[PDB]
Amino acid sequence: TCPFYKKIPGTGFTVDAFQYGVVEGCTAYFLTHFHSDHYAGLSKHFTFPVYCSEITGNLLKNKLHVQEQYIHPLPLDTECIVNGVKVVLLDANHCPGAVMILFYLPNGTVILHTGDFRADPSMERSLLADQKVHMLYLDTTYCSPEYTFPSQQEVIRFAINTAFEAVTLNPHALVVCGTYSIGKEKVFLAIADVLGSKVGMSQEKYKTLQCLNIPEINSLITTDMCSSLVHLLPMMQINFKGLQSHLKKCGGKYNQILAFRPTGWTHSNKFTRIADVIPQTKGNISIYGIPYSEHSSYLEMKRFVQWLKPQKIIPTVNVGTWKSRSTMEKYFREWKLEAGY
Ligand code: NI
Repeated sequence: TCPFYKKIPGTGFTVDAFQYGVVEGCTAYFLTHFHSDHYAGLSKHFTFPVYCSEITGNLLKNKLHVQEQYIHPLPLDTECIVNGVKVVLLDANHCPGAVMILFYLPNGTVILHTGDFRADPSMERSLLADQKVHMLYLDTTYCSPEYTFPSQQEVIRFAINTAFEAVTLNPHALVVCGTYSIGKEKVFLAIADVLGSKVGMSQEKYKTLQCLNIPEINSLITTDMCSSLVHLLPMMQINFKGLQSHLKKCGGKYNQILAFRPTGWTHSNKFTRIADVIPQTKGNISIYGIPYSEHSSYLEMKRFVQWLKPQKIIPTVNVGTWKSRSTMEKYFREWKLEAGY
């Protein structure tokens, strides 16, 4: 049964609620982004409207095979009328096609649903700057002060450096990057750009990327593995036995892999900076974990919420235990008392 934090009051609208069957009263099912926990349930057999971004739409049509009529894509940053309720989609700074949704209720209430987001100061000079927001449905993935991690631009620096070093030292080495969903495309796009290469990948991964409205994408990616010295592989596969396996397949064309596992937070964020990172090493295969996040750090979340001064906050992540819910409330209360709302 659909939880109350997936429903929007005073509408027939639900958000990321595709795994419960038909929801009684729901005229419209919104989808913030193409990540499987959020879309779990959709298929070709959906015959209710879906509102989402253009890019999420492309993924729906081509990867799930939903029928063009039931996909309502909306532009971003444009006031849009939807069953006689004004809504806006805003860029969520998460993965490609990910959005936050502003709902303007008939009664005068204004609700922001952040979907998954990495809060940023550019969101403070968006349309959000123009009016008061009463309710906030918030991505609380990292709502605890231990969760620090570097900027995306810092991490892309490290990466472009590591890879471009090794390749210039040994020009018969492979750069691999791990992946399992959309997100974090900048990791491999940046490395390939520095190496003068296209990124090579499976057919199913190429198919996914071809849905994302990336400019010049035909010049950046390929399904010809042999022609490419940045390869993408499944994240399950990024390990010694599975990389060995892969190093066989290339047929005596490379004598050393240099992988990257972009990850979220791990406990080695608590003691080690990004400039002082190391790989695990079993022979000629070297595996970096690098903490490229597409969610808000604690500080980023705190700043956004303290600027928004929402009258009420409804968490969407880690809501499954009483302990987590309780911890989160205490932080929300601190933030409110500090900031004077
Ligand atoms: Ni996500």
